[PDB]
Parts: sequence; C-alpha cells; structure tokens
Amino acid sequence: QELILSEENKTNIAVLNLGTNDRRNAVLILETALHLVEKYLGKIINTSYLYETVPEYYDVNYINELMQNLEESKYEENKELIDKCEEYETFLKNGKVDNSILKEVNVENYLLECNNIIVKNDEIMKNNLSSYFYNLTVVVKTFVNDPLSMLVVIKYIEELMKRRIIDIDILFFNDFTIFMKNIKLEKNMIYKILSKYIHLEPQEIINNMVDNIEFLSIPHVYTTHRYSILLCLNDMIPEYKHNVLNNTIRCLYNKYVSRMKEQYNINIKENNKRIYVLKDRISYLKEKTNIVGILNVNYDSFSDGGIFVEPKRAVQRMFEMINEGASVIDIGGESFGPFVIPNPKISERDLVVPVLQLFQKEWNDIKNAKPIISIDTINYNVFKECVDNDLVDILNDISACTNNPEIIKLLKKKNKFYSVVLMHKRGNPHTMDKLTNYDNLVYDIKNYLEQRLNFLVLNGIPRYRILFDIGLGFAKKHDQSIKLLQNIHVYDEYPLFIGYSRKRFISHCMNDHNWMFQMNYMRKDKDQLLYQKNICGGLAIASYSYYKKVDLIRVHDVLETKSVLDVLTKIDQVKDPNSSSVDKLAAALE
Amino acid sequence: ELILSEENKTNIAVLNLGTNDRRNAVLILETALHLVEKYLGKIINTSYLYETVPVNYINELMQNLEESKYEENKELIDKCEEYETFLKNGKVDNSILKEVNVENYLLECNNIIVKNDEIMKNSYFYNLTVVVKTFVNDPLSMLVVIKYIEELMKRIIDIDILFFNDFTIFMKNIKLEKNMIYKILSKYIHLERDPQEIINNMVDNIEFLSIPHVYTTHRYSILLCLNDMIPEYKHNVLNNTIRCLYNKYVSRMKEQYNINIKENNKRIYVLKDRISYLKEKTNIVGILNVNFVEPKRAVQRMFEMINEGASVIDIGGESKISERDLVVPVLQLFQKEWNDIKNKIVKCDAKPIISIDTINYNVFKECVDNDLVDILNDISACTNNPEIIKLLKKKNKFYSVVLMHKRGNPHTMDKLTNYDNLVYDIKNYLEQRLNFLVLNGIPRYRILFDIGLGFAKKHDQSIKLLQNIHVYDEYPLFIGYSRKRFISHCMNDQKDQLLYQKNICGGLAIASYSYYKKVDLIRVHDVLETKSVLDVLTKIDQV
Ligand SMILES: Nc1ncnc2c1ncn2[C@@H]1O[C@H](COP(=O)(O)OP(=O)(O)OP(=O)(O)O)[C@@H](O)[C@H]1O
Ligand SMILES: Nc1ncnc2c1ncn2[C@@H]1O[C@H](COP(=O)(O)OP(=O)(O)OP(=O)(O)O)[C@@H](O)[C@H]1O
Ligand SMILES: Nc1nc2nccnc2c(=O)[nH]1
Ligand SMILES: Nc1nc2nccnc2c(=O)[nH]1
Ligand SMILES: [Ca+2]
Ligand SMILES: [Ca+2]
Ligand SMILES: [Mg+2]
Ligand SMILES: [Mg+2]
Repeated sequence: QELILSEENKTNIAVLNLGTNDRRNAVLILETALHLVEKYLGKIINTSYLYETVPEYYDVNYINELMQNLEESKYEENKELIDKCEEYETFLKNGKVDNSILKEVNVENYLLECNNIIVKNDEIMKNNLSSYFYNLTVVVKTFVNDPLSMLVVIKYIEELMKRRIIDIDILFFNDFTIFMKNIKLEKNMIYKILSKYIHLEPQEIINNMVDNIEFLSIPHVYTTHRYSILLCLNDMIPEYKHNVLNNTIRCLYNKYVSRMKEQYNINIKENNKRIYVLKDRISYLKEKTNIVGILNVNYDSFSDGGIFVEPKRAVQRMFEMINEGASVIDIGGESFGPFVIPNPKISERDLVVPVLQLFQKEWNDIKNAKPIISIDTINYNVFKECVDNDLVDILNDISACTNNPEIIKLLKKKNKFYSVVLMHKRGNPHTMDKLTNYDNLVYDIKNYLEQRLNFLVLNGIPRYRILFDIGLGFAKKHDQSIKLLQNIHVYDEYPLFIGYSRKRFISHCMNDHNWMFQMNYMRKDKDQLLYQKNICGGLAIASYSYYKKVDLIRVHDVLETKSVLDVLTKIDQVKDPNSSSVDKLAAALE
Repeated sequence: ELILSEENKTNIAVLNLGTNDRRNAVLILETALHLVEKYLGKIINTSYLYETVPVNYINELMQNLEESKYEENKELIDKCEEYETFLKNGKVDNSILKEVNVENYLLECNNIIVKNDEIMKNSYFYNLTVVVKTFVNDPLSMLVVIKYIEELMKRIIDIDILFFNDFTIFMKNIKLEKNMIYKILSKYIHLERDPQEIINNMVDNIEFLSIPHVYTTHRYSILLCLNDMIPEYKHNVLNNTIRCLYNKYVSRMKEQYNINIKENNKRIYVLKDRISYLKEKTNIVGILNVNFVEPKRAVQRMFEMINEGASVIDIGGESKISERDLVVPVLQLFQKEWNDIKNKIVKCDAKPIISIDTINYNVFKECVDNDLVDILNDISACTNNPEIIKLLKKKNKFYSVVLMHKRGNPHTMDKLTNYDNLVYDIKNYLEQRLNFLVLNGIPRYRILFDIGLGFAKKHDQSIKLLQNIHVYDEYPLFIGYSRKRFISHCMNDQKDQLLYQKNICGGLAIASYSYYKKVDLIRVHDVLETKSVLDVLTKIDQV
C-alpha cells in the first residue's frame, strides 16, 4: 500500500534467526550481520547463544573492506544504555499493540499453509538425494513499519554480505499472524522501501532481490518444527506464547527434547552444541578447561620491596606463561603509593598499558597461536585506551560492570565485539571478609550474575560473549568458597570462569621438595611448606574443575596446572568407548 | 567308640568366625585363625572380613598353649584333592554321625528358626569364613575342639561349623559326659592358666548339632563370606549354588524394602592390625629408595614423610653393597628412634605401617625375625621365590602382602609388551596369585593387588590400565605411578628440572583420579604435595 511508506513513528519488536554454513568464519559472518542489523534495522535487545547444529535428517577480506564503505542509515545510531524496554515487555506479554499494516490470516489458515510448505519441502529433499549449521537468534526493537519492509532490508543486507553464506529469517514480528502467498515486487518498490531506511548511494544488488521473496510467513514456517530455532528462542524468550503456538517456547522446547528421547531414543542435545566466544573463534561450551595465566603488575614489580615498574620483566613473564600453556593472559594493576608515605604514586593505567604495548610490539617482532588478552579492570578510561590501541580482547570486571556500567558500551564497536567476564563480590578487599551473610549463598550469586547478563544482553552484548565468575574468596568465608565449588553444577548452561589460585580457602582445607612457589623475598621454612601445599591444593581444584567442565581457570602456576590437565585429558581419551564391556565379555569367555 | 577311631582321616570343614568387638575384631578373629591352624587342620581358603548390621591376656594366651598332637606342615601346595572333591560333591566316606534327609533337616531347621523369631517379643558384627582341611573325625568332635578354643579366648567370639563334607546332620538333645569331652580333646591336644575347670563350662554348651548350620542360608553376612570363597558350591540341602543364593538375597532386599544391602555391610582389608574399609580412603604410601643413602639421613626422611601425612612407608634397596646392607640397618635405626620418641607416649596411634619392597627371601626373613616391617611388597607377586609365602605367617602373626604384575626383569621388560587382553590378562594373573596364596593359608583380606604401571607396559598401556582401574572395584588396590615415564608421555610439547616438575605435577593429576576411583593406596615420592591434593578433594566431598 502507501501505508507501508506512511512515515508514522512506529516502534516494532522483531525476532530474527541468523544462520551460516561456513564453520571457520561463522563468528565473523554472524557478527558482521549483527552489526548490519544494529545499523539498518533498530536496536539489538536480546541474543541467544551461538549453536552448531546438525539438521533433522571464502576470502573474507571482502567483509573487512565492505565494512569501511557502507551507506549511512537514515536513522540515528544511539549507544545509550537502557535498563528496560516497554515495547519489549508488551511483546513478551502480548499487550495490546497496533493492528497489522499487512493483512493477517487466522490461526487455522496459517497452520494449513505452513504445513503445506513443510510437506512440499520434505518431498523435494527426497528426490534431491543425488554439513554443519551455525545459528543465532536476536530480538530487535525496529523502526521498520512491517515484516515485508524488514525482509526487503534483510535481503539487502544478505546481498551486501555476498562478494548458504548468510541466511537471515524473520521469526516473529509483534503478535502478527501473516501468510502472503504470491509476492513479486517491482524494482522501484524495493527502491522506495530501501530509500525509506538507507541513504542510498548499488544497482547490481536490487535485481537479484526481485524473485528472491516469493512469500512471507510470520511466524516463520519452521519456528516450531526446527529444533535449532526452538533451542535459540529458549535462551531469549522462554515464557513467550504466540497465538499460533500450543504452548510457551520453553514448554515446546522441553517437549521436543523429551519426545526425541521417548520416540527415537535420540538425545537431541548431543549433536547440537552451545558455543561461547573468547576472542574471534568458536569454543564449545563445556568441552575444554582453558588456563588463564595471571599477570598482576603490582605483585610482579613491587612485592620484592622495589619501587619501580619493570615492564620487560612483565612481558617476559607473559611469554613464559604462553610457553607453559596458558591460552589466556589476565593482566591487572592497581593505583599504588609505593613508599611509606602513600601520596607519590603510579596509576593503574601506567602500570598496565606500557606492559601491554611492549607485549604487542614484542609479539609483532616474531612472525617466525596468539594468546587471548584479558584485562582485570573496572575502569572505563583504562579499558578504552586498551581497546582503542588493540591491546586486549576481554574485559574482566570484578564489579560485574556495576562500578561504571558505561564500560559496557566499550564492548561494541562498529565492526567489533569484545567478551566480558562478570564476577560476584560485595565491598572491597578491606571490607569484603565481613560481608558474608547470604540468604541462599548458591542461588543469590547465580541470580545476581543472571541479572547482570540480562542487563548486558538488553544492551546488545551478545549472550555467547559473557562469562560468569562466582568470585571465590570475595566476601565468602572459606566454607562458603568450598560450598560454591560443591555446587558448581548450577553453572552447567553458562560459560564459567573461576579463580581459586593461591587463595586462603585452600589452606583452610589442610590438616596436620620441588618448589612450586618462586620466592620474591626469603620466607621461613614453614611458610614455604604452606605455599607449596596451597599450590598443590589448587591443583586439586584444577582436577575437580576439569571433571566439572569449568571453561576457564585463572592461575598463577601455569606449568603445574597444564601438567595436571594434560594427564587428565589423556586418561579421558578413550580410543574404544565399548572396549571395556567387550574386553570384559571376552575374558569371561576365554 | 567309632567316635575316637584311630583311623587317619582328612575332611573338609567350612567355619564362620564372628565377633562383636570392632576395636579388637582383627586380633580376636586372627587369634581364632591361629587356633584353627593349630588345633583343627590346614586353612586353604578365607573370605574377606566384613562389618555387618543384622586384650593383653590374649597375647599371654598364645605363649602358653597346649600342643596339638597333629603336625603343622608349611610346604607350599598347588592343589588339594579333598577340597576339589568337596567343591563338586564327589564321593566321600560315610558320616560316622547319623544323618537325616532334606525334609527332616528343613523341618528341624524351621523349628529352630521360628522358636528364635518368637524370642524378640517376650549392633556391629565382624565376620569371616574359612575352609579348613581337617584331621578331626567328625563335626561333633570338631565342635568340642571349637568350644575349647572359645573358652581359651574368654561373647568375645562365636565359631560355627557351616559345612562338614557333604553331610546333612541334625542331632538333638546332645548330652556329652564330662569324661568324653576330655577324651575327645586329648585325642587332638596334649592336655596337661586353665586346668580342667574349662571342661565344666563346655558341658552345657553343646545342646544340638546342625550341619549345615541352621542359619547358613538365612544370614546375609554368611552368604557374603561364602560367596568370596566357594560361589559355585551347592550342598544337597540347598536350592541353588552359594552365588545364586547370594544374588537372590540381594535382589529380594532391594525389591522388597528399597534397602540395597551393601550400604550396611562393608568389606574390610587389613594393612597391619586395624580394620580398613575397602574403597573408603585413599592412603598415601611414601617411597624411601635407599639405593636416600646413609642410615641417619634415610631415617630422618622417614620421619619427614610421616609428618607430611604418609600412612605407610615403602622402603627398598632394589631398582658393590647388598640389598640387606642397604635396608636392614635403616629399618633398625628407625625402630630405635621410634621407641625413643616415647616421650609422647600418647602418639602410639601415629606409628606408620612399614612396607618392604623386596623379592628376596633372605631380606624379608631378617626383617620379619627382627619385627622391622609389616608388609611384603613383592613386585614378582611372590613368583620369584614362592618360599617367601611361608614368611607371611607366624604362630601369632599374619603379614599383609602386595602382589604386583610385571614380566621379565629391568633389562628385558620393555620388550615383553604384547597382551591379548591387557586389562583382563593382568587382572586374571593377579587373581591367580591371590588364589595361590589363599590356598596356602594367607588371609584373603591381607592381600593387595598392584597392576605394575610401567613394568612391561608401553606408555599407552599404562594409561589404558588407569582408564580401566574400575575392574579392581572389589579388591584392595595399591598403585605406583610416581615419577614414571608414562606421565611425561602425556605432556603436550609446546630444562631437566622442568620435565621433573611437570612429571611431579602430572602425578598429582593421577592422585586426583585415584581419589575419585577410590584407589586404596598410592605409592608416591612427593608426600606433602599428594596429601595437599587429597585434603582438598576430601573437603570438597564433605557436605
Ligand atoms: N519470515 C520469513 N523470513 C524470511 N524469509 C521468508 C519468510 N517467510 C517467507 N519467506 C520466504 O522464503 C524464501 C527465503 O528462502 P531463504 O533464501 O531464506 O532460504 P530457505 O531456507 O530456502 O527459505 P526459508 O527462509 O523460507 O526457510 C523467500 O522466498 C521468502 O519470501
Ligand atoms: N553347626 C554348628 N556350629 C556351632 N554350634 C552349633 C551348630 N549346630 C548346633 N550348634 C549348637 O548351638 C549352640 C552354639 O552356641 P553359640 O555360642 O554359637 O550361640 P548361638 O550363636 O546362639 O548358637 P548357634 O550357633 O547354634 O546359632 C550350641 O548349643 C551348639 O551345640
Ligand atoms: N574474575 C576474577 N578476577 C580476579 N581478580 C583478582 C583475584 N581473583 C579474581 C577472580 O577470582 N576472578
Ligand atoms: N608394588 C610396587 N612397587 C614398586 N617398586 C618400584 C617402582 N614401582 C613400583 C610399583 O608401581 N608398585
Ligand atoms: Ca541501532
Ligand atoms: Ca595346621
Ligand atoms: Mg531462510
Ligand atoms: Mg554360634
């Protein structure tokens, strides 16, 4: 109509699916699309995990330069933080929204038409008998007037991304039920829709789109039929119930899982893997316990009683940790008055940035696996300098971004996302030991972290880039740090980052030599024993963490910890999973 | 009569030994084992010790025992004909005591059973079975000797006759004339603190005789013991074999009360003189290789390891001067230093168990004669000189033994690496060695298994043995991984003291694995480091 172009200031809620077949580049492609959605469609306000899925039965330098020559949007990009989105709440509850521009169909008619598509598609795949999928859902607060307009823009975005490569579907658009059977749009109509949203500069693209939209189905035809879609939606909007559905997303999800089990004896989760991202690569949730080596610049420079920072010593230590098998380095410093009068002082920034810059330089000078760099800071300005100068990959925020929530804006650039660790604590090092009463220790901390993740996700931080840290020793008695470990299973769905290394609660476990503690100043014989015991105690927690599938463990003793993980991994590497009962029967037989 | 007939007879008896005293269970049951070896015949099978739910005079006792009239022969045996006969119900000679048939036995047993069920309306047991090749003529004579044994030791112990050959006997209203008891006893024992007043107690104590024991098939603890020793055995008076009766009793208890009767009934092994519950603690065995060197230095190292948390010390002088010269003096100095440090007498609890890593008869013999050790760690599983098995027993002492699997010697072993079914070849071998010692009278509960990591195994074979350590879930298990090459083989490449530290840490990983697999003992050089790991994992486990 003309209503499609009738420029009333609408605010709409759309749910999208983003999928690619390209394994090695799945992150780059999917995040590229995320940026294009954020630029051309509205605000990203929810995301699912990334998933590698198996079905029911390229030279990427193009992308990099594509990103520098993009047409401006006709809508303002706004990075401002939000703590709620009223239209999102309305969508979630089916609160009364404005009637659909496009004509709607009734439920029954909708169901029949979708079934027709599924049957027809099922049959074609039989004849066609002459691969991994990567999937991500997003909720978008959109300024686009209707799903046909949005699909038009989506189709434009897909074309921009071509030199399936990328597939962007619309799953929901408000509470609308729509099935438009025959769609041919003339080139000028596509132009005018595109022109309503983009400052169009270019004509090669339009042509390819003309035939590419045969029909429009909202909800997407496959919404309830493809497990991988249910799986993603279940991360984002588990309590959502659309009119066309028999139950909530969560109930539909659980029924699919349980019926796959009851009826086909298939565990559908086994072949559909949750992914998290540390830097720019896929990591499979719960498949690997990574080592994060600790670089505390204060300790490294000043614990011997010296007064100067030694950046070359610090960078050397970093190379040592890389050689010892750390996958990640966590660097931190604190503003410090190093005399007896504490007023002449060196800043956090001067502690860590020069070290990071010398590391970057020294790494570059050896092109003859770069470790992921994490920075343990709560300070906006420090993180901004690091990120602007490409010195770090991950924010490690021990306040869970409550010290300065604005730091969260630094985790998204135009063509980049950064991962973040959120830790639980109460207070600071001076007060925390007293801040120890919890109503329900395990669940208070979990609920705390979940609420922070909900806040970041609302602000367009991708769900799969957010890691949880329970903060061992930070406002927990020794027995409570243990109890948190005893109940580490409550994090089985989440990327988990823990730090037990050299903490007092380990010594609290002890009763009544090749030294693992490199002394900075001479300690008495009993303290050397205590340190050695503490480091071995933590190697015990490394083993536990291995068996509990903790994703990252943050340690001072990298060599020791890697030796433990290598042996446990080797003992787990079972060549034949049936051998043990097969060999058993054979011995009973012979 | 025909009761005291001069005929030299060889029978098979199956005994149950029971006590209520947890603190002294071992000393009491083993005292009884010794008295059974002395007064009844030869022990050729034993069960584990069990804890189930339904002292300074004893040492003195053993000094002034009256002598048996029968020989004690220690030569090793490979087989026992009469036992084979008993196991398969072959033909034996007629019972000199009158038998009853199945129906009558069952009837008379029911009567005892119900009459005892009545006597409820009107907590800890320690159990062990033994198979005895006996010179005693008949089960009634045997019961007389048994009652004597019980009086010598005295409530503190109950010794029942479970089986005696293939016989089915139910004699009621036994009255034994005071002079017959003396006469039966004198036929087996040179009768000369107790005079003849003991015989007075016994006269009332035999009221009837049931073979099989009335409760044989009715108490779980008896079935549990018998299943260890003779699972294929089927007496005429029984529905099926020991094993089936055992399995079908477990099955009843769970599908009729949701009990799972293994929660109350614990298999026990013994390292020295105390009860150890199988699979309930991972003990550390500290390694002292004397091959370090000087007595004083070596002995201070022993004290160092005790304080670091070792329950056991394993000393060896084998991987110029002799093995004997390396180890004996060290163990002598240890024993002296131990006894001096009785300034704190209260820590008589804190004496480490001592294990000697030898295959040399002469070395073990000197250790045992001088009370210098508790355990034989025989890396040949006692195949190098089986005569050493004779040293695992004294008149008032049993020693425990670790049996390890290897092939060849230190020069040849790396080449003897082919196995048809590695995990089960090694396990069956160990079971064969155990059967051999058990047949020779070594209590089953004192025998520990060791897979011999690194001895005739390639690195992947050592790992594979660890992966399948669950096959030892029923056995006391002792392993030594410490500082072995297979650990270093797991390390992913990416200087000497580097490899050394990786290896020590790689072993702490195996300590953790062993903790979770419930390995009973682990043999390590780095005692402090290992103890730290175990304390943490134990703390995590305690809710
Ligand atoms: N909600 C929707 N989102 C995206 N495409 C849709 C939707 N409803 C219908 N379509 C139609 O489906 C076709 C899109 O196919 P696409 O190229 O995305 O791969 P596909 O898997 O073959 O299709 P589909 O997205 O329907 O599964 C187009 O013709 C488009 O009009
Ligand atoms: N096979 C047997 N072994 C031991 N005692 C037996 C046997 N058959 C019958 N008895 C009789 O049972 C009594 C054994 O006394 P004991 O101290 O063992 O108490 P108990 O355990 O209650 O008896 P029982 O062992 O018969 O159940 C004696 O009177 C003994 O004659
Ligand atoms: N995220 C995180 N950071 C830390 N920084 C210092 C000490 N412990 C920790 C810790 O346990 N977790
Ligand atoms: N029982 C035993 N003894 C040993 N002696 C030396 C080296 N390894 C071992 C070992 O693994 N087990
Ligand atoms: Ca935007
Ligand atoms: Ca004997
Ligand atoms: Mg599609
Ligand atoms: Mg009795």
